[PDB]
Amino acid sequence: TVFRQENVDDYYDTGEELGSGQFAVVKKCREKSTGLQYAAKFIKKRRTKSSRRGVSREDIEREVSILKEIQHPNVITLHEVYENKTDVILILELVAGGELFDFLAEKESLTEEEATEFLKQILNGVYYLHSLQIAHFDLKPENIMLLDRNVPKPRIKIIDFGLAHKIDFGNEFKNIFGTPEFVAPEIVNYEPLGLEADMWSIGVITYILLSGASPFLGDTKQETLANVSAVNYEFEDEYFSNTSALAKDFIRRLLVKDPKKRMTIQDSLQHPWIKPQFEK
Ligand SMILES: c1ccc2cnncc2c1
Ligand SMILES: [Cl-]
Ligand SMILES: [Cl-]
Ligand SMILES: [Cl-]
Ligand SMILES: [Cl-]
Repeated sequence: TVFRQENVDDYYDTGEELGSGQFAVVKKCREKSTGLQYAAKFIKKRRTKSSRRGVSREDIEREVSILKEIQHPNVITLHEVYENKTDVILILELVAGGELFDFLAEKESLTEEEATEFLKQILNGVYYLHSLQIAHFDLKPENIMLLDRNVPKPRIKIIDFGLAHKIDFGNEFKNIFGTPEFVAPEIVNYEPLGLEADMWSIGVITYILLSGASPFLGDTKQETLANVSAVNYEFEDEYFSNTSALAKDFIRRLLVKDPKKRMTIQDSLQHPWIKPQFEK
């Protein structure tokens, strides 16, 4: 698929940088014809077929195809796509309140209601995606952004569909591997992956929201991955003494090694607590 090849600078002005990763950089921008503001994500293209630098066109097209399908309050909206010889540039909805990761870091520890207020929105977004048979595969606090961080109950959007895949056969078997602290055991073990992997990631996020601590984090990436595969975590009393037994139950039912036994997104919404990769 071909994208707009006009110079993006003829249609947008850029400003502050919003995110910077291994293969992409995001800049705030403003559309000249409307004055509306967006986030421009510049994804570096691969320059030779056999290279490891940049992102393959297949991977870029997949991300764009998924973003084009989705529209929901708890997921980012794609506005348009440009490209040139070096980059594919995604003009995405601007989410101005920053990452949930930074909100958690800057703010004192959350209450159980503050945690569930964020969590219910994440679950609604993931319910939408899974209903579409879309696995995100990179859910974590850095990939959730707040619309306005200065309200009592911030609204959020899920971002970063760089690893997302359509799961039309129940599972996929491809080169898919997220951030060590959040990946499911099936990712660590290079097994076929489905929607269940996201549910594990939600369990990790929930643990962090309630405690400020990461359940499987080791001193090295290999330790973290070994802890995940062995389901080596526990609820530390120092951090969970004020947390309800029902919150711990919710987590326990997500941090399950066998993906078939793990709660699904629909199970998570009906749960009583809610219902109303290498070192170098
Ligand atoms: C992707 C990555 C970073 C963003 C920052 N701010 N708004 C939207 C974004 C989308
Ligand atoms: Cl700007
Ligand atoms: Cl990146
Ligand atoms: Cl993104
Ligand atoms: Cl595919």
